[PDB]
Amino acid sequence: PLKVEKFATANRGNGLRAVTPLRPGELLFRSDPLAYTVCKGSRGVVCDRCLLGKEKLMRCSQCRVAKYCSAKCQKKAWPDHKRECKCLKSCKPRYPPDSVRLLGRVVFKLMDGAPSESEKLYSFYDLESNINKLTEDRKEGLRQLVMTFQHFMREEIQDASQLPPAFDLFEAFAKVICNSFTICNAEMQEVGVGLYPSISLLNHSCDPNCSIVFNGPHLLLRAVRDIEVGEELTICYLDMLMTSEERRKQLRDQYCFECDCFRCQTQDKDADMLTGDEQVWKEVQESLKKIEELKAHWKWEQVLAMCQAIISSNSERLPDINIYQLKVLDCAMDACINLGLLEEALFYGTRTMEPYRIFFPGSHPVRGVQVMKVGKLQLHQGMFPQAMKNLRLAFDIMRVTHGREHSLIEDLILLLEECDANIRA
Ligand SMILES: O=C(Nc1ccccc1)OC[C@@H](CN1CCCCC1)OC(=O)Nc1ccccc1
Ligand SMILES: C[S@@+](CC[C@H](N)C(=O)[O-])C[C@H]1O[C@@H](n2cnc3c(N)ncnc32)[C@H](O)[C@@H]1O
Ligand SMILES: [Zn+2]
Ligand SMILES: [Zn+2]
Ligand SMILES: [Zn+2]
Repeated sequence: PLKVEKFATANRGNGLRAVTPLRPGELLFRSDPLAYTVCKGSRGVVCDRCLLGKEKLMRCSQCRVAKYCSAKCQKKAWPDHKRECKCLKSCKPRYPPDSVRLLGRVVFKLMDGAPSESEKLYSFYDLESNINKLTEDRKEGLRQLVMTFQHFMREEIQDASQLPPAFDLFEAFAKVICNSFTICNAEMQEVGVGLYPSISLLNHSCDPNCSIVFNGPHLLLRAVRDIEVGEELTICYLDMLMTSEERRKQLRDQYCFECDCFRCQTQDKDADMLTGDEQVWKEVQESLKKIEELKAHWKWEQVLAMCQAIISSNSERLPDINIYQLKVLDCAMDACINLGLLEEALFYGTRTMEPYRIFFPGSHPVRGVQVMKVGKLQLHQGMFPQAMKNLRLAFDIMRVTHGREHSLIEDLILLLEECDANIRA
């Protein structure tokens, strides 16, 4: 009972196409991960199982690496965790890269788990490796990952008899490179990485007709515009706040392809993204390397101090449509929200609104969430007509990008009903 099918494309490998016309908001596929793990920066901040941020988390007894919010989460995680637990115990004080911990979970799921529904349309065995396009530099990095894997997993995997038949570690890490999904929480904070082999049939577009969203580790795939019969389904692999040049480099380095899409041919939005003084935004782009690192580790006080030094600098400033200024405004808004500084969060949040409209066209889940945050801030401060306007805009977007199957849509409906009741009274 599916509206999509695998097919062989003319020049981008296998892909997914619609077998019937699709309309905005239509759910096309949903999947738990084949395997997933919390990311470096969120380890110890979010529960290893449900990926939610809780202040009280309990370490697993044996390895004291995995953390859980509840007995329920520890129990539901134990099948995925039992064999890596001894390895993490084996390997402390060292912690292995996310990709190595992820592939460990793949190998254990394929060795010990029932066939996974995440592989319904496409399996880990099927995934693109791009090995004949990897540079010598990439291949050397892959060889280091293999040896790191062999080290980390020695307590549980000694020889090939404990790997799937004809399982090649080098090809396996090559697949992880170009098929890994970044798992975001409801607030669009990156909290994990996973493999979803059926979803990995989707080729990329800088102007996609589909979008994915995460509800915990669970993934929803939705159409975000009208799609004709037989049309290829695409998602955007990349953050929207990137120039065509930046997209080219990342698509080359990680995915081994050159994008022929119409936005890349025309450098669509590049000029407006880079307005302001070049010397100023080069420095902000540098500072953002540390700001985003701090944010990935949830160090909100330090994020905020670094952002304020830019937003309210004594030296030259950038227009809010400059993508690097815009990223700074967004980091500062999220830090204020997490620190309970709601007046400041709203000031930064409202400044992001018009640039987000430009740079996230149509229905994009990231703009839907940003608008909902600004609406919620306005609601908590008693600005009801303005909050209502933004909450309704968020719903117009998120009914398409998130849908009834995403728990966040229920929370938005509650905010809509509360803010409406405040206006009616
Ligand atoms: O209150 C805040 N932050 C917050 C506060 C004021 C203004 C803007 C944001 O976080 C609480 C957290 C816990 N939920 C409490 C209510 C239902 C159960 C879960 O959910 C969220 O609101 N996050 C969220 C996610 C996406 C978009 C907007 C907000
Ligand atoms: C997640 S996989 C998508 C499915 C892939 N086509 C396959 O056959 O398995 C990502 C890989 O698909 C290819 N690809 C994805 N989007 C592309 C595009 N827009 N143009 C050319 N190749 C693309 C690249 O090889 C990339 O590394
Ligand atoms: Zn949990
Ligand atoms: Zn453990
Ligand atoms: Zn493109």
